[PDB]
Amino acid sequence: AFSSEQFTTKLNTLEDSQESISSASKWLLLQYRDAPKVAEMWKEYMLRPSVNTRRKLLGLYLMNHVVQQAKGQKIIQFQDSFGKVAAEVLGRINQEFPRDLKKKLSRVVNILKERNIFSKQVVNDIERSLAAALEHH
Repeated sequence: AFSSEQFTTKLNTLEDSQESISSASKWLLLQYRDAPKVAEMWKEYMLRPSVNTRRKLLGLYLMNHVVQQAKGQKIIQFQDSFGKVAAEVLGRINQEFPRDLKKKLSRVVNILKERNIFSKQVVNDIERSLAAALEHH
């Protein structure tokens, strides 16, 4: 519904900075209407080869800060949108991510339990996603 070029151009130029996350987060906060749109693009974007680990790590923090804020604006479409693709993206990047980043992300996944963003239905999906990568054979 919105200019996907912006979200993409920004995500591709996303850097690891406290101000950067907020800079983009603020823009996404005004995309409450593009709940499914942003989730679809973000997901398909995070599940792409071009996107590296760094880009992914940052994206997670961006969507995380945005969604968490949604609760303050009485928004649920964001949780269901980013949540339905969270178990997939997170589980896809968690397996591709190194043992080092695994901890950085693992600690982030728990944060969701504190803010109570997604429900047990979604959380149960994320865990299962990792369980699959846990086995090599």
